[PDB]
Amino acid sequence: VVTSNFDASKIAGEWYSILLASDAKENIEENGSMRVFVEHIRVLDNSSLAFKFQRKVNGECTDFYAVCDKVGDGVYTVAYYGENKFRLLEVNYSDYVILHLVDVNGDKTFQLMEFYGRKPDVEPKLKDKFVEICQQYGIIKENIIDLTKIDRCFQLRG
Repeated sequence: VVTSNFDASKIAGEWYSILLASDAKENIEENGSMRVFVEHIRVLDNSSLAFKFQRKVNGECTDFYAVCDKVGDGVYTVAYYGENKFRLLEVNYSDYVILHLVDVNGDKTFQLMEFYGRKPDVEPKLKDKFVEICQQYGIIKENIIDLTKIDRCFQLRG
């Protein structure tokens, strides 16, 4: 695990969305804007990270792109359904990543925790590792979704 300062060439590549939590479960539910399934991360020449992910819109699996600009060591900013600012808490370039994001629209804000894996699934130990981390941020256990149990739009990948 790399808690402190990271690299980026080593976070690039293909990832799978595994767990997703939000103190506003409304955003990550079917039809939720933040119900994304990440695919690949590319580090651009300007140090920004180009994210490619799928979400199911109107019953159809969709492709989305977003460039996140570096604002801090391990921190980025993205415009998507508002202004987003997320921080990478833990990164094992080989296995997974867990990040914290906050979305803002005017005076309305909400929280989001994500767990990506180099593979489609991780061991049920990290699962709990994530639950704990959410517990301590205000994201109730009933607000944590396991994406492996639903359609993660794999056809679009590649």
